[PDB]
Amino acid sequence: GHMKKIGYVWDTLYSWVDTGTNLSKRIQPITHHMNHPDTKRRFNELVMTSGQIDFLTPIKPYPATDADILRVHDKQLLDNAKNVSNKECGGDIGDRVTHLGNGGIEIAYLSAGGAIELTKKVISGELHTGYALVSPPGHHATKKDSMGFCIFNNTSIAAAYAKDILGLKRVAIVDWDVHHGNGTQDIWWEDSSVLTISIHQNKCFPTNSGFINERGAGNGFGYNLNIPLPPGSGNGAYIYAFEKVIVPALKKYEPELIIVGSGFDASILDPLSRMMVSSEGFKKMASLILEVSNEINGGKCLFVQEGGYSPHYLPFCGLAVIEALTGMHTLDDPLIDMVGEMGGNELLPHEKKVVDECANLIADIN
Amino acid sequence: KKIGYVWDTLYSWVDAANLSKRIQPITHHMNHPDTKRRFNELVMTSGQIDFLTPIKPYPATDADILRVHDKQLLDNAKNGGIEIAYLSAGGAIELTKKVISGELHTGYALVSPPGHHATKKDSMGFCIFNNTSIAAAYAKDILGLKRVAIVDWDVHHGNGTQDIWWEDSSVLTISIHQNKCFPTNSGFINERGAGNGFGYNLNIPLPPGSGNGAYIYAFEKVIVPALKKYEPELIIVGSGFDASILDPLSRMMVSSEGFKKMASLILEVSNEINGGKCLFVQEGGYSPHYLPFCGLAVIEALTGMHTLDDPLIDMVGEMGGNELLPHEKKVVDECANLIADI
Amino acid sequence: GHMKKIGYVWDTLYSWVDTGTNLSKRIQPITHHMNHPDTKRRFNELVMTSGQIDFLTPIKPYPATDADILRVHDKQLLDNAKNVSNKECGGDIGDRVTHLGNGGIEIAYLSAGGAIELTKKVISGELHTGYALVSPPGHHATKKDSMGFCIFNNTSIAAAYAKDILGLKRVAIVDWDVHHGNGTQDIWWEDSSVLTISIHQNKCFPTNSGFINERGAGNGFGYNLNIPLPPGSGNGAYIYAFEKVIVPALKKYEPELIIVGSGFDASILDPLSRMMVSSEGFKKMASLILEVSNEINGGKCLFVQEGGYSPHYLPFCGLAVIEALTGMHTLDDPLIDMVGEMGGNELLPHEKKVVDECANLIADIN
Amino acid sequence: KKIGYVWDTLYSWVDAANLSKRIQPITHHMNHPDTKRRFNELVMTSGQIDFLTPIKPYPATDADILRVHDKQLLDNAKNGGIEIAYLSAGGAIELTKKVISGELHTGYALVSPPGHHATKKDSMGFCIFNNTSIAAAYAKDILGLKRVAIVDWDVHHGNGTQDIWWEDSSVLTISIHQNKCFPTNSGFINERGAGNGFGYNLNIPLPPGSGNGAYIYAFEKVIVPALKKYEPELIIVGSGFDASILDPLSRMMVSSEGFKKMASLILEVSNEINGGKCLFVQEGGYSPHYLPFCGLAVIEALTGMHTLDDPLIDMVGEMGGNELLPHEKKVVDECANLIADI
Ligand SMILES: O=C(CCCCCCNC(=O)c1cnc(N(c2ccccc2)c2ccccc2Cl)nc1)NO
Ligand SMILES: O=C(CCCCCCNC(=O)c1cnc(N(c2ccccc2)c2ccccc2Cl)nc1)NO
Ligand SMILES: O=C(CCCCCCNC(=O)c1cnc(N(c2ccccc2)c2ccccc2Cl)nc1)NO
Ligand SMILES: O=C(CCCCCCNC(=O)c1cnc(N(c2ccccc2)c2ccccc2Cl)nc1)NO
Ligand SMILES: [K+]
Ligand SMILES: [K+]
Ligand SMILES: [K+]
Ligand SMILES: [K+]
Ligand SMILES: [K+]
Ligand SMILES: [K+]
Ligand SMILES: [K+]
Ligand SMILES: [K+]
Ligand SMILES: [Zn+2]
Ligand SMILES: [Zn+2]
Ligand SMILES: [Zn+2]
Ligand SMILES: [Zn+2]
Repeated sequence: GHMKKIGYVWDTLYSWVDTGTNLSKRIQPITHHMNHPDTKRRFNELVMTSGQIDFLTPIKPYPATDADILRVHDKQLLDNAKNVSNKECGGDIGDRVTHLGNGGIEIAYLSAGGAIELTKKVISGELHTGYALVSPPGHHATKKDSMGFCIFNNTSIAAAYAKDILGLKRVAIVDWDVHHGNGTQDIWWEDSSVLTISIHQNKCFPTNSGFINERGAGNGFGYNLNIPLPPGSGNGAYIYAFEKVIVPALKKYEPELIIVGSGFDASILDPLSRMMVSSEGFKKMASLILEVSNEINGGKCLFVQEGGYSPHYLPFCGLAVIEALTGMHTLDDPLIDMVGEMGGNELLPHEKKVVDECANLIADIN
Repeated sequence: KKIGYVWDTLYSWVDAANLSKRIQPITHHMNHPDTKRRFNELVMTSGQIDFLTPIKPYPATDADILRVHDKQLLDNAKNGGIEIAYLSAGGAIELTKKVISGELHTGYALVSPPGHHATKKDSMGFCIFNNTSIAAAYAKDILGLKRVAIVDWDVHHGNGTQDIWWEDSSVLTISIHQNKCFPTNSGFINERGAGNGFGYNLNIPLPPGSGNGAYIYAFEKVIVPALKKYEPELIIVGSGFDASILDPLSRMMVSSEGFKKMASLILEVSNEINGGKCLFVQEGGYSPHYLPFCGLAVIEALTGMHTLDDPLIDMVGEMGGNELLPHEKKVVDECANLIADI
Repeated sequence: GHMKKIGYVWDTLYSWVDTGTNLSKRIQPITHHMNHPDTKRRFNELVMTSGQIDFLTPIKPYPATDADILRVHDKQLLDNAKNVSNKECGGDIGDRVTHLGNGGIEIAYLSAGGAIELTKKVISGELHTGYALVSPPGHHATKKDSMGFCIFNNTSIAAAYAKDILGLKRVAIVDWDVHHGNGTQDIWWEDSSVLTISIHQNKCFPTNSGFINERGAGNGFGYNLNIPLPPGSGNGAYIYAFEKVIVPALKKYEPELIIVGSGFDASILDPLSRMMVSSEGFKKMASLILEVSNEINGGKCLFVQEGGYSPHYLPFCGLAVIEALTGMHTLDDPLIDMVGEMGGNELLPHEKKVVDECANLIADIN
Repeated sequence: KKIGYVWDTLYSWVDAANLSKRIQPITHHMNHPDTKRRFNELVMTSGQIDFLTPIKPYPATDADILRVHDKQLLDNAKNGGIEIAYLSAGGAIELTKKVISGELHTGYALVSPPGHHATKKDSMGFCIFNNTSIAAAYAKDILGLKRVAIVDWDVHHGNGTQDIWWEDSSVLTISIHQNKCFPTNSGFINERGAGNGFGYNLNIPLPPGSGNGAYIYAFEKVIVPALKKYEPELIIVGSGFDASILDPLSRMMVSSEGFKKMASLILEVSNEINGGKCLFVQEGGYSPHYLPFCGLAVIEALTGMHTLDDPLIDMVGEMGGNELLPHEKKVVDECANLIADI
């Protein structure tokens, strides 16, 4: 065709996750929980009211199959999710914060399936790139456990699909959610065929992983790369890490597909991090990935929603990425003049030191 | 025996979107009363209330407000939520009266709306009247005190308090805050007062990402020695909890144990230099999950009764902020050089 | 064409109304206001997740023009709405409960425009019928005043459009929101070219109108018909009123178009009425209108959202109407077995008496 | 002088969607604590608290619960919100103790969770333990009373209370409710007790749409003469406000003035026949806007202090329900024939 085609995966069901649920400890009940669907729903609704949807190609998600999940997760993980989802009131699963409503496994299948649908249509050439605004998120789900709001690891399920079904030999997952993608790291730990990169706040969540000396094992040694930035890092540190480490690592690896785990909890207003990224930072991060993807594999890249918890500001951070994909700047970030003066734009010595240490790991990528 | 606690149901009755900019309306606004209400409710369900002396607030008068604010500010406020603003400032006065008189040793005034951004001329940043400056002016003008210290550990800069006492050495104003957080263009170390007040305003603008390590170091290296140097007859703490590791309106990493130690250091120096005449007045804070435990930790520092554990203690202890970083210590040491002019 | 075409008008902006805002009276502030967008948004989202959207033809609304509004409202009403919408914080307008956010007049134009778009496509034959899930509502807006959450009178603006632009000579507006359509009654009070029918709880809102002896004036005498049912009426009274009064009145009048003002606040769970209609009642009401429309004007009818305040049950009441239009029963009402035993299904003597008095007014319709 | 008021912060700390049925999750559930919390807060900001005697609740014991409930119910409840259920029943006991002893004349226990649907065997309808039946059993077994009356004007049928005292004439159980509202299959006039209890359960199932007219007529024609006939030594009122004109869980039209008159009629007959020994225990109610004014109206009936107007008085006065309709009066007159067997 002769149309610029940027895919957008959304489904009302992604906003229907049951995020509902100690007195002895005098922990008073919360009604509006941290992972409430409002935050990501406001992002979807801004895509629509900003007019960006007029430049996007809506892509209907279809459920991932059990076989799609079993490519990267244990049968026990899947059996546990089916069991909890079948309970009359649903329940928690994996850890103390991850919850399934009754029947909620359907949304988890559809979230993974949305990442697969975007992957299929990008690899086929039907779409140049796109954004999958899926819920629930994925990157903390390991081979063995759901956790951290993540039932199934959507980006890893997409990468395995691209490998097994679409013939790809090298995939890179670049995770810029502010928390460590420990699930993705675990799944591909011993596998050089998926380069796994996580940039995150050092020791944020999980508090015990994401360190720079977690580099893979066996055939996978050197094919996991963690960038654990200090609290308070903003656009300066993030853009420097993308230009000094992530882009050069991708060029060295030559992935046939780049899957971005796109969270916005590194934003300056997110409660679940101390990072200071603005919408302008996220726009640049997205643009750097699109550019290096065009350079090394003909633009085969796509973005899949992970975390983010600011209902005020996440919609504008997500829109900035969308506008980087469409080339259409239709709406201004209304916080930019206040957030820009708050700090984070300048690269600090301690931030630069971490990134430069991470840069030394690129030599072991082949 | 006598720790005062100022609360009133009306403090929880406090009552910007733009469609052309596609800013979708928010139902639950940032300063919603739930967060401070959950603090009060934890004071009761924890049993801490059994060690506190409840203190009824009474409305501050127009003359109370006009000791520090211009008529134009008060007329703007009048031209019916002003009732709660009066009662908030009135609660700070009530606690101040009862500490100075000797009825109470110390106490906490969980008031709303907050105060430290209100300057002589303008209300701003959720603040109608400057509660702590109104209580200090009352202590000076009605109760006869010559020197008051206001120590503001809300994570934002106390620009209102700085402005009110800018040219006045009879109120030492100290603000520790995240550099450039709010307001974005104030709170720098070179803002030191003017005239007779030169040297009697002290800003500690810590970098984003600072935690217990930087905060405790700042208190032991700067704030406590500044207080010893100044010899205040009363210490009023502007106690916000928005430096907490979960607060959306800052990037700092203070834990409930950090706020406890911060309160302890103030009580300890007060006990040593002015008979323990100190009190704590609520400023900001926006984490419904975590602010109640930060506030309780300060209460427990006043009552000496540890009745409840912070459920996050193991979590945040592994997240960092507890080590003093070199960039943090350099800012603090710079500020410490300013004490020689007090 | 050879496709069954049932239109569905929705726009994200309809869920963006600012429903935000006394201490002396010790009236404690409410955070989640009565007219919060959640209720009607849950109806839109159930249209999507129930699969009903697959049988619907999405119709994009376009803004009504000032001229469309000025066909039925005073210039002062429109000037007031523009003034309030322009204020930095918006403000109340008309009465003490009707609120505009900053820029909120755009949603009011788009709500009226959605009713116009459905009217155009039904009259043209592009659609057989359809449902416009617009917000804000319309039926309390008079010639002179916005009120009762209603900025502009959407169904009257649509009827006037159909008359002035599309050539129609007779239109009927049938209003089954549980409150009296006093705005619609006022606009067409002296006009026999729009038959205005309101069925509502007697004395609910406005408390001082909706009575059976309000029948129009002048050329309009006998061309306004109020059915003020007693509190506690349910399916029995409503279906009887539709079969004994509303359907015969429409047959006598022979409208070229039937516009339904479709509220669901007569439902058994709505806080703003004491009525007991179930989803099955609303399904029958819709079906009776579709049937009489097919009999007398070739199916030229359409439904436009008015009120409703139960987030639990309004989605299932609205879906029941949607399913009556599509012919596709894809989802069960999960309350039907409990609501059905609660009363309201039986026609009571006092309910029948009111309806029969209303039936005597049909003789004056020509 | 002595009107008791039972409240505890924990009563406001009380902590169904199905995706295959496309029932979208609800965040703010029907029994959210805001509604009853707003009632408590209006008691304070209205100044009514200044005329009340605060009464601290204490936990009801297992033996308190087992006077009316089976072990299987209590074991199901145990197998940590049960703490609040204990404290709710305990608050009803505390008020009962203090009324019977003479320390207080009357009072209101604003407890949560509610109680009247809990039968001997099963918790249900938001009710864990039957608070009013636990207080009546305490009054009988511990305090020696021979006759108790429980008058339940929550809009739903008190099936739990009916079940507990079904075969017992020593507790006269009266429920006025919307016919077939909840549970949908109980509350009919032919449910009159069994055995020694035959004639000592009295249901008044009013039709949907009933308002002040039917409710006041029912109280003057049935409930008050039933109480005079029975001569209770204590009157316990199960006070719900879900018959209010704005409640989503009923179709009745009672206003705040209707609840005031209802409370007044009970206090008046109590003052005449058992020394005023009556008390009021919170049951249901779901209108955050209007329930606080309905509850305050009952408080004002106990204290005799009208400090605040109902902001809806003019609105609802024009909405009807105030006239007694023929279908309503026929139900009431039918129920009145049942008094001859008390
Ligand atoms: O974006 C992501 C997200 C990864 C997962 C991050 C985990 C987020 N934690 C929560 O939501 C959370 C965890 N505990 C709690 N309470 C809690 C904490 C400790 C013990 C018991 C409860 C809590 C609950 C109610 C009130 C107050 C509190 Cl303290 N409340 C919320 N990954 O990429
Ligand atoms: O603790 C303290 C606090 C002092 C005060 C700090 C300022 C707090 N700002 C807000 O609450 C605030 C400011 N704008 C906004 N929106 C906003 C931003 C830019 C333009 C227009 C509106 C906003 C509103 C609705 C939805 C989304 C957004 Cl973005 N929303 C919230 N001092 O000690
Ligand atoms: O569907 C429709 C809807 C027609 C319009 C129906 C009007 C609906 N009234 C409200 O929303 C409303 C009206 N007053 C009030 N408070 C109120 C009542 C009287 C005086 C002052 C305020 C109120 C506010 C907060 C807390 C408690 C209360 Cl009492 N609170 C809500 N038409 O078809
Ligand atoms: O005051 C009293 C009260 C006594 C108890 C009366 C019963 C109260 N029912 C509920 O709260 C209730 C019951 N089901 C439901 N959903 C429901 C209905 C049918 C099937 C499954 C769920 C529901 C849940 C979420 C969203 C939408 C819906 Cl429809 N949602 C709420 N007694 O004195
Ligand atoms: K790997
Ligand atoms: K990451
Ligand atoms: K000074
Ligand atoms: K400060
Ligand atoms: K007419
Ligand atoms: K109507
Ligand atoms: K009995
Ligand atoms: K009852
Ligand atoms: Zn994250
Ligand atoms: Zn602050
Ligand atoms: Zn209505
Ligand atoms: Zn009830």
